[PDB]
Formats: sequence, structure tokens, C-alpha cells
Amino acid sequence: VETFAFQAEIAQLMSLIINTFYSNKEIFLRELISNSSDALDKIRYESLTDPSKLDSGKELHINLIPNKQDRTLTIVDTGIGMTKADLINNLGTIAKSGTKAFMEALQAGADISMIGQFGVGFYSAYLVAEKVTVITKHNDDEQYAWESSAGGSFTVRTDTGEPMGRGTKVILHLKEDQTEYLEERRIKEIVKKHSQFIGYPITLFVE
Ligand SMILES: Cc1nc(N)nc2c1C(=O)C[C@@H](c1ccccc1)C2
Repeated sequence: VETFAFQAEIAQLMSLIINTFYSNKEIFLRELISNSSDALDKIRYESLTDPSKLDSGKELHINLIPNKQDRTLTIVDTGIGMTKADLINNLGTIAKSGTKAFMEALQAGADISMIGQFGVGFYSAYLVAEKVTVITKHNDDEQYAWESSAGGSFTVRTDTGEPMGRGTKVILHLKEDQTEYLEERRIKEIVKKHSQFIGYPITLFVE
């Protein structure tokens, strides 16, 4: 298991998300679903010129999986996935995100719901999650598990468990007071409100 420090600005961003008083937390789901949709777009595009890239799975969709026993909400896609390098770069650094613009915008009257405009929607997971675990598989690499409870660090390890073919699974270990997002009616409401036009099937698992 390898432990890494977030780039300073990413740590600052996560701290702002965790510590700012902001009640409209439901937008995290929209942001993760949009990330999944973008990843599905990418594998769809790549497979046009190389259909063998779908050998790891033809189906392009998004699964939402609540588990009240474990207090987790899991968002799974069969999108492009991330290599180890992709994981560390995209989740651990500013990379090509608008991290800087976002934090300046918040100081200038923007609100946290606008996080998606700045390519850092992933971090909105920390509105509702005390820990986030990300399992991912890209065609060009092995399966990896990334994990962080914030506090300035994250871990990465090779994941030799059940192979997932291709895609990304985001596991939200919910804060104690955020269990509403495990409720079928609440999830349906949020999907209908914010993600009704997503171009891929979104299946809400039942328990
Ligand atoms: C391939 C993929 N699939 C999913 N489901 N989600 C993501 C990705 C990425 O590649 C980027 C990653 C990210 C995280 C943090 C900041 C910016 C981008 C989010």
C-alpha cells in the first residue's frame, strides 16, 4: 500500500468542502454521475476505432447501489476507467481541473453547487462521505484501489479482489447524519432532479 499527500491546493479544496457550512449536499450525486457519463463517452469514442477495447465489457451504463448495513452508497460505471497514473494525477493533484478558479470563485460569491463548472466535482463526495474508496480498471493497466478520508493524504494499492472488467466504482462511506442518501425515494428524487437526461442507463439497485 502506497500513501501519498494531496497537492496542497487539493487538500485546501477538500478542507473547504468538508468544513464550509452548506446544506445543499445532494449535488454530489449529480457530479459523480456526470463523471461516470464522461468516462462512458470516452470508452464509447475509443471503441469506434478499436472495438477490441470493449472486450472488457460491451455494456455502457451506471449503477447506483445503496447498502444500509454498511452505510455506503456506491456509484459504478463501465466507463474508460483509470490507470494507476490517471488515479494519482487526477485524484491527487490539480492536473487539468479548475481547482484554483473554484476556490477564487467561492471568495467572489459563487457557491459549492457550481463545483462541476470547475472540473472538480469528484470532491463533492466529501459533502456526504467520511471516506471514499475508488476501485478502477482501465484497459491499459491492472485494477487499483484508491482511498481517502481526507486529512491531506490518500492511499493506492493494487486490487486483486474481484476483477470488474473495466470502469470505476466509487464507494461513499457516508457520514452518520447523511444516511438519507441510502433511501430509495431520496435517490430517485435526486436523479430525477439533476440527472434525468444522462445519456446512459442509470439503474438504482434495491436492497
Ligand atoms: C475515468 C473516470 N471515471 C470516473 N467515474 N470518475 C472520474 C474519472 C476520471 O478519469 C477523472 C476523475 C477525476 C477526479 C477528480 C478530479 C478530476 C477528475 C473522475
